[PDB]
Amino acid sequence: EAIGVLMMCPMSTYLEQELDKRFKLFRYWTQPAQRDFLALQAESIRAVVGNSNAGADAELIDALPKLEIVSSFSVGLDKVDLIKCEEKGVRVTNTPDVLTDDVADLAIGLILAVLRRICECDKYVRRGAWKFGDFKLTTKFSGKRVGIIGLGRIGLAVAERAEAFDCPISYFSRSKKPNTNYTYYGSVVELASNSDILVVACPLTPETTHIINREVIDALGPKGVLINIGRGPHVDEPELVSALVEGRLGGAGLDVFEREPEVPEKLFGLENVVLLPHVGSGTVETRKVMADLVVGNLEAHFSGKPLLTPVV
Amino acid sequence: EAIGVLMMCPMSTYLEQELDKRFKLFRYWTQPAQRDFLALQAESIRAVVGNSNAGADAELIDALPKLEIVSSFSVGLDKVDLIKCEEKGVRVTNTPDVLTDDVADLAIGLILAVLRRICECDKYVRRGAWKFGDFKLTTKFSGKRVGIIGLGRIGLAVAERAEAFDCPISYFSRSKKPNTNYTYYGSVVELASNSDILVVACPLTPETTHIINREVIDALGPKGVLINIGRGPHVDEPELVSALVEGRLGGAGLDVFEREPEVPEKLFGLENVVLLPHVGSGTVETRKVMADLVVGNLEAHFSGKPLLTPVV
Repeated sequence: EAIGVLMMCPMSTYLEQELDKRFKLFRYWTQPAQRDFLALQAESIRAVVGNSNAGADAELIDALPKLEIVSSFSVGLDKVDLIKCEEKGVRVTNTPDVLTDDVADLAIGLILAVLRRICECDKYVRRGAWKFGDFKLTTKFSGKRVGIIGLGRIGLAVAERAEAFDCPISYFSRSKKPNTNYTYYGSVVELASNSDILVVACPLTPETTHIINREVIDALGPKGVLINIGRGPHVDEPELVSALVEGRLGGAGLDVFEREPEVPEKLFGLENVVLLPHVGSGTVETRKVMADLVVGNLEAHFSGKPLLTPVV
Repeated sequence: EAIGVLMMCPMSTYLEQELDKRFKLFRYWTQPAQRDFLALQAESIRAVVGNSNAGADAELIDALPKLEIVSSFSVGLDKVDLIKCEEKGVRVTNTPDVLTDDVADLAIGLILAVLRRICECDKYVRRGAWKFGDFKLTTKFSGKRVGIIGLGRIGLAVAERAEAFDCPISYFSRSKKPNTNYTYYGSVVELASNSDILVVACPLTPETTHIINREVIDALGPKGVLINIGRGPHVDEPELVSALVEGRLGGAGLDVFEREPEVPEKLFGLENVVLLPHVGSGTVETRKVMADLVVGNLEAHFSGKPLLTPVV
């Protein structure tokens, strides 16, 4: 008797293939009458596969009375109601550690792309402009002060890369890390005031929602650069756009947006931003590992074996 | 009696200003009849200021019988005839060490921009394409094999950054460096065969001209990426373009071109290249240091003090 798995959104061709080979795969996003569909399949669905864009909230869990496990194709779990899962005996797994390096790599790539205007330079060459003069001078990365919001796995990986560019490292966390030689700040504003580059690298929770607000942006200031590889709602996005347009923030390298895949179009005209479509973990190598980990958690669950990467 | 200084090309607004304040500045590139001009000023010019695009060859030195010093706004000196300067008692200075970090930073920025398709991603977002689907999966940098051609100051700086991304490092040099823990190869082809990313980081000499030839490119192969932060003539450029067009090379991040600022237009259509207008040292901070070093060498020379950064 084949096991019903509801995949919430089209997150990975490979994963879809691997789930379809093993389970009774339902693709939620293809159903034209989704609530009708959940009623029809209430007794058949035993697992949900989510990602950072679509998870499992209380209403979905309530709608899936035979739900046993939510396996997320993500390290973050802001789209899963953990409290509710625990309350219902539903297991939750994620994909820890396996995307750390790619996300940290992208932070450094964004830094260089903004400070050295790599994307602008490449556009300049392809329109033939180099034949009429050199590109403007840009900004040195090595030696600049890098502030990091969050010093968990991804924040540490960013720090360790930036140290190789001779960047002094500072960070904010709820509590100081005793383990580290970096400079601890007890305030995001004070951190920002003392950073040339500010990197958002923490999970999204109520508490960290809009952790980059207007006051933080203005403290980072006209010669500072914001790097967001976290989540869009970490930033008060309309205030970020205003600050960029008005010269109050020096630049921004953004992988994530508050209402992605919508990106404020005013940003498209700005040479001091780099805008990416949430590609932090988006490599062939890392997505394969993540997909295999989702499958491996589901196979362990339905075979009575300990889970690989449980959270709840 | 003001001292004649011939500046060969328009390399730096700041430097031009600083030379104009101190010396009798001649701007060679503004003269409509240059050979007439050199005749007119043969007795007045005591210094030449060059860069990587225009230096001082034998004919110019012969044309400047009162020449005492050639101060280059560059670390490289391929555009200066050192042999001839030595023969004539002409001093030569350059700008060592001060651009190492920016050039090495740009190599890493090019690597990330190519492998993670940062420029392509940014173009994709700005044309609105994210509303219709996600960007393709790209290639992880961390852990990939980085081969470096040259292990002098810039090559070492590239290596040390790449090690922070967990990249195994290999290099080619005329002789093995006993100092290092990296993997030495005695052949550029063998290096290329064992690299995911191949970085050109050596001076340009006859011997290193076209050190990246078709055989090297094919050994790097369809999944390899070439990074050139050296000089354009390090590569057999028509063979590089063919290899990219035909799928025989995986990608390329290029700061320098054989006939810059001409860039083969066939490259403009390729998504697997990143093309920059020779911006390796092109930051406000580093160019100021370089300019001040040129001025400081000239002031030392004409005041009878030891030079700052002599080569000859």
